[PDB]
Amino acid sequence: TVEKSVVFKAEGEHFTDQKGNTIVGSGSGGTTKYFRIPAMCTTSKGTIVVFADARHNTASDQSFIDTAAARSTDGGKTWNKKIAIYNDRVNSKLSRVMDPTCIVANIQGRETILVMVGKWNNNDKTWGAYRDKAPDTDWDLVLYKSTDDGVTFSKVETNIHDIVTKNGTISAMLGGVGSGLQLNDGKLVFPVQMVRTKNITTVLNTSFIYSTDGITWSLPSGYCEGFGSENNIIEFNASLVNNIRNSGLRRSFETKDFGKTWTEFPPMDKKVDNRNHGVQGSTITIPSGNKLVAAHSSAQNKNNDYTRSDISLYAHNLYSGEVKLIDDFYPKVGNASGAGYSCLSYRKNVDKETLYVVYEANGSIEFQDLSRHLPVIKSYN
Ligand SMILES: CC(=O)N[C@H]1[C@H]([C@H](O)[C@H](O)CO)O[C@H](P(=O)(O)O)C[C@@H]1O
Ligand SMILES: [K+]
Repeated sequence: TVEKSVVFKAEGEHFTDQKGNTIVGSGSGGTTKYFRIPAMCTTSKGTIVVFADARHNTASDQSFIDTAAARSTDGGKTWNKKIAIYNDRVNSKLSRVMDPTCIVANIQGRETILVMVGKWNNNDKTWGAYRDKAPDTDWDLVLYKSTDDGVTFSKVETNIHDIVTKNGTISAMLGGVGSGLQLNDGKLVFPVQMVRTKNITTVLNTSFIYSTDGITWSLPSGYCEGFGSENNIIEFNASLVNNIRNSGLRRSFETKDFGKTWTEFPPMDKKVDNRNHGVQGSTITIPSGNKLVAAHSSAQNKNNDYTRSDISLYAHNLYSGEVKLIDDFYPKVGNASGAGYSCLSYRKNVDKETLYVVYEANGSIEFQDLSRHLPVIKSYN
């Protein structure tokens, strides 16, 4: 496919609202100022769908944001863009939908793309600051789906708000960021992050929600330690294993009882160092013969700060516990205003295998085809 391309250009995109009016951002010429938090999902048709926060006015988290979607049917050479999910537009300074997590799955025979984003309107502080209510009244977690290969998206009426309210100890919940997965048994699984109510000692926890149809969701009874909460889950034999953001070394836990109890997973626990503050990272599995190998992307953060330099691809040997840097695909110092995030996507359509990444590059979202690295990754078992 193309080796590298720009999916969304900082200060170079113009979006229209649901009425057809142009959204005037703070970028030059009234363009969208900054893009963050990329999520990518590839379909059985080879279609690449990329989601990202379109932070129209500033890179700040508490700002005016819509979820943009870019679709490529030519291997990432050209992109068709639009807004997939619009914020409520209650507050022109703060209304937002943010931090996408997507899943491409076959739900009862229908290939579907799901995108889940957190939604806020009047909260002006970071989401972790709201722990008085269960749940926070300004918050919501919305799910949209596409059943036509990423062309149109529509809201799914879900029971997610209900399960959170019923739990009673969760102030807000968000996807783990990047991509979720469909288990071997067909269940849809979104890794999640959660801010607990003020009474709970642990402020953050990680877990997941699962569903068979994408409409009715469930939360398991247990909780995994929170750390930097952003996380991805992979299926390994009869276990679900997560890979969590943490200031310093990443953490990885395993559940053998479907979310009831979690224990450290040695093969990936404390293997990659993201240094100061930590960063979101993407972790997926790639089959090789009858075995599995985990591919992972996150920043080396050579400056030990918010610049999160050197977004790299790592291979994790799930059997021996060995880790190897495969490719430092973005060996640059990022913009401290918001940098370092990424999302990997592997797919084998018939006999064609592709490994793609999407990542933050100074306010823009870039795409790279990393398929040439597959033989090396696949040998790590
Ligand atoms: C919902 C939300 O706030 N998401 C933001 C999170 C969040 O604030 C932290 O994880 C603390 O919870 O921070 C990151 P970053 O600043 O590390 O790049 C950007 C995300 O868009
Ligand atoms: K933040």
